Amino acid sequence: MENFQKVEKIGEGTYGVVYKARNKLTGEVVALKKIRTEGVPSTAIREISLLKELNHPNIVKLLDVIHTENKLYLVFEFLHQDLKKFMDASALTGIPLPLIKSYLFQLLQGLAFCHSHRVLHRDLKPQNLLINTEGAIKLADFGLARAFGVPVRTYTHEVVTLWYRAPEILLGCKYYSTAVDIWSLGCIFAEMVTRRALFPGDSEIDQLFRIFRTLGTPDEVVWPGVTSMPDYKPSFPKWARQDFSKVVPPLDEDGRSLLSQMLHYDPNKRISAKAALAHPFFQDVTKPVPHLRL
Ligand SMILES: Nc1nc(Nc2ccc(S(N)(=O)=O)cc2)sc1C(=O)c1cccc(F)c1
Repeated sequence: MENFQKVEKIGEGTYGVVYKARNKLTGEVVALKKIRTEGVPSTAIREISLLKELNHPNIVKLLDVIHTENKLYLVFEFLHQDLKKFMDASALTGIPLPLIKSYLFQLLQGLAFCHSHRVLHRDLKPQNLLINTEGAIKLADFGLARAFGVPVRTYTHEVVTLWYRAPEILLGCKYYSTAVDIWSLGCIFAEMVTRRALFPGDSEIDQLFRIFRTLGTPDEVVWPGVTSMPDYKPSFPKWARQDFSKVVPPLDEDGRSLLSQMLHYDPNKRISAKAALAHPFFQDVTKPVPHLRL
């Protein structure tokens, strides 16, 4: 914008670019997302306004929304690092389990909160989970297709990551449920533990089949109605479910039990964020502080 001094480009959001910026008058440092001509939906901005009144310690605060000049700017409180960079920086030693547990616990609180407010994230991934020196982690870049849409590109030729997409989405479900966020978080949880993406698909079908090769090709037994889904094909190969202890070694049984519930094929059997918070895995949860190199 004009009242902002771009310090540097932080990346590519889901609808545009993200800059670290400084409010030329207040001096506050923020994250500024620039969106996109048609004219911007009203149904969108209102689903956005909802996002403004969404205040929780594990949700990145959306400070302002400016529509002017055939471009949409979203001003967010700024955090210094995303989980993707942190995981990469921790690849050699791995993130300590107490920190992994604390982050998962906080993200479930964040989700429990948005979900109870009928708000879905829709596109959780390490790049949109932000952390601070304080040991907090927050949900960022909500993709609400109800606040806009779920396109095939961010805005200008970018390879969308499908690694965290719930199977029901890949199978053509038109109406996502809060369960899609639990699935994505489950994938992230596994990745923090093993230091390797759980399902690194390179295409929608490869994504689907990597899920199938690991969790078993779903059928009507484990997922009633799956064979009636839009993109389900009787021709899908039939892979057996892999031993789960091979999936996330060396995560303890409480952790594996919880991940297992976050990765249930049936959206209705998949654990809710509220229930996951009560899982025995969190009995000894604490809030360690990360070693952040900024
Ligand atoms: N609030 C906020 N802060 C950020 N800082 C930051 C600082 C450093 C790093 S990094 N690669 O670790 O050096 C990453 C993010 S991004 C962001 C967003 O709200 C956001 C995130 C994703 C997409 C989007 F559209 C907006």
